[PDB]
Formats: sequence, C-alpha cells, structure tokens
Amino acid sequence: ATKAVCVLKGDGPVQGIINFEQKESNGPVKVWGSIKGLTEGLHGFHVHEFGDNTAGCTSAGPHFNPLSRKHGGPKDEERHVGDLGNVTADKDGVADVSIEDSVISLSGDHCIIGRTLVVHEKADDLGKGGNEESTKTGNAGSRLACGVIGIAQ
Amino acid sequence: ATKAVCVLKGDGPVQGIINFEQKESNGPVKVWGSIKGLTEGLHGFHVHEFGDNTAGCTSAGPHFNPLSRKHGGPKDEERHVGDLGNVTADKDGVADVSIEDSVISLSGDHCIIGRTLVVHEKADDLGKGGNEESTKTGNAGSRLACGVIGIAQ
Ligand SMILES: [Cu+2]
Ligand SMILES: [Cu+2]
Ligand SMILES: [Zn+2]
Ligand SMILES: [Zn+2]
Repeated sequence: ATKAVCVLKGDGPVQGIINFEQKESNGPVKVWGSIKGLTEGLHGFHVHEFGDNTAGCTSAGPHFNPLSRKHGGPKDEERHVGDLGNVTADKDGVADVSIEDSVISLSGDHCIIGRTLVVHEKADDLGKGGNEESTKTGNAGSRLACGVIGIAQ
Repeated sequence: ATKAVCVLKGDGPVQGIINFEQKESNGPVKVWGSIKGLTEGLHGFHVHEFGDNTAGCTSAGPHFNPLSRKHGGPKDEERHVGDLGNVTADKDGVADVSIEDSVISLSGDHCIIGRTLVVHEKADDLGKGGNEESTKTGNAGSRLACGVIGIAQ
C-alpha cells in the first residue's frame, strides 16, 4: 500500500503538488494532483533520472531511462520508463492531473522514488515528431517547474 | 558507488546543500556539504520519515525510525536510524558538515532515499536530556530548513 508525493516548484509562476499511489508492488501507479500557473494547453510531463536540485531543474538530468530505450508516449511500448506523456492546462492556468501508469513503479528496478518529476514548457510530441530531438526529449522544451519524488504517509 | 544529494531549504535564511556517498551496499555512508544562515553553535541534524514537503518541513513527520527504537546520539546503539546527531555552525553562520555513519543507508530496509533531511533550531541533546521529549525529538527544537533526499549522478 505504497504512497509517494512531490512538490513541483520553479523559477517562475508554475507550481503544484502531485501524488502517487501504488496499491500493489506488481501493479499500476495512480498519479494525481493539481499544477497551476501553466500556459493554456498541453504540457510535457516526465520523471527524470536524478533527484538532484543543485543547479535547479537542470540538475535532474535526462528522462528516466533504465532500459536504455527511445523516447515515446506512455501507451507506446518503446518508451522511457519516465515518459508519462502530457498534462492539460485549462484557461485559468490550472492542470488537474489524473494519470494511471503501469511502467513506472514505487518499488524495484523501475523505482521512481528519490528521482525528479518535471513539468515542461511545450507539449510532448510523444516521439512522433520526425526530428532527431523528438526521439530524446519529446520536443517538450524547457523545464518550468520540478521537484524530488518523496515517500509519503 | 551509490550517491545521493539533498537541497536544504526553508521559510527563513537557513539554506544549504548536503551530499551522500555509499561506496558499498553493505558499507558506511559519508555525508558532507555546507549549510549556512545558521545561528552560531550546535544544531540538530536528522533524517525524517517522509519525503513530504506539502505543508513545509512539518509534513516530513518524525525521526526515521523503522526499528521502533528510542531517540539517541549516532554513536549510541539505542538510536533512531535517522539520528545523525549534531552539526556545528561557526561565527558567520556557516556549518561545514562532514559526518560518516553506518546505521543509515542508500539501499534496502534502512534506505533514506526519498525521505527528508532536516536541520534544526537548537542542538540535539543526544537523548541524555532526562525529560520525556529528549527520548523522542532530542529537544532540538523547530525545523529551520529541510529537503527531500534524492538520487544523484
Ligand atoms: Cu521531461
Ligand atoms: Cu529532526
Ligand atoms: Zn522520454
Ligand atoms: Zn531521533
């Protein structure tokens, strides 16, 4: 009955709280919460490798990718472990996050705990961009707000 | 060669960066870094249970204590896993942290990764206080600055 939580923060107005809940060690992880201060529309949303906030969000490194694969959408089989795809922001800048994912986990090889969650400038093209970069970052742009994923009560 | 890192931050002037490095899974963890904005003298210094920063440092919960023991100094056998004792601050407010500890770990049962590090108002009395509270918190007072412990490169 594992739970985790993460406080997203950054240099600008983007901030929020995102919760994690994995009922069973082998099972899927529900991800939910509310991010605000976001430019209206789609935003990239990924778990990055390092829980390092030394030099801001940049220190977090690249997309969490322990199985050494190419970038993709969450439904895609060929994806990064940390590729949680997009989150959608409404008029007044709020994004009411509600994802459910089976690749990430709060335990084991795929353990995201102690690593960084990151919301992004532009939308994640889910790897279907055609250019070189789309296969890596998703062309989702700069890092607006981020936070280290922590064990929750 | 597992490494971790943590950015200590808070409501007031206290801030800093603390590094972790465990060369071997079964071995001790070197803790080092630099905290500043500290009142001159001793300060309590502990790993708390939860990586929760929702409602500030208070969300972190109590001292990390999976073996259900009483508070103590780091050298004491009867201690909390997360009891790293004290850190010393010099005149100009700076505390050059350099601990080495064998109870905490960056892997397994004692895994501190994904949990919160916390620097304190007063000094930790290392459980020798005689009162009720010294057996729990170390009488080290309020939480000045804290941060979630994250996986580092
Ligand atoms: Cu990303
Ligand atoms: Cu403490
Ligand atoms: Zn990716
Ligand atoms: Zn304690």
